[PDB]
Amino acid sequence: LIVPYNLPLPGGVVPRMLITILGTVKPNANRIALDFQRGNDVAFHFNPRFNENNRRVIVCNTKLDNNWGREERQSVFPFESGKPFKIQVLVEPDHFKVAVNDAHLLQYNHRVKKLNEISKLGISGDIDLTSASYTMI
Ligand SMILES: CO[C@@H]1O[C@H](CO)[C@H](O)[C@H](NC(=O)c2ccc(C)cc2)[C@@H]1OC(=O)c1ccc(C)cc1
Ligand SMILES: [Cl-]
Repeated sequence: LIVPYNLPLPGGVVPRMLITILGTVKPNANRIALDFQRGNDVAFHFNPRFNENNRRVIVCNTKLDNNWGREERQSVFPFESGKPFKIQVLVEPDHFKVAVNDAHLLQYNHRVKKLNEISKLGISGDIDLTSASYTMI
């Protein structure tokens, strides 16, 4: 698939929706981003950074009216330059739950509460994208 890729989420997200993203990280990757969008707002930004001051970190945040909020940072970093990955995002009633390569990574409490209005997922960054899909579990 071509990156950046936009995956419509018809009628928005709902609990029990599972989004699965398969791809490969490019060699010498700098960043990956998943952006769950509510119009111009970003309800959930998931941003692995491969070199922030010589550290690897995942930054999560929300953008409202063009302003970024308080960052949530995770130092557990399961991505590897050059290697295939699987990201799964499970929507639960009170948070997005993220697993990478079948291991739980993090949860992100819902800041944007109109879940039905979060109707697009943007996938961008230094990856080759193989598949992006959703199902109900
Ligand atoms: C305070 O910096 C911001 O933090 C926000 C989260 O709080 C977003 O991540 C913004 N990123 C973005 O808008 C953004 C755009 C495109 C992609 C692919 C990812 C993130 C932006 O990050 C950056 O400017 C930035 C610069 C270099 C690296 C390596 C990572 C982040
Ligand atoms: Cl809201």
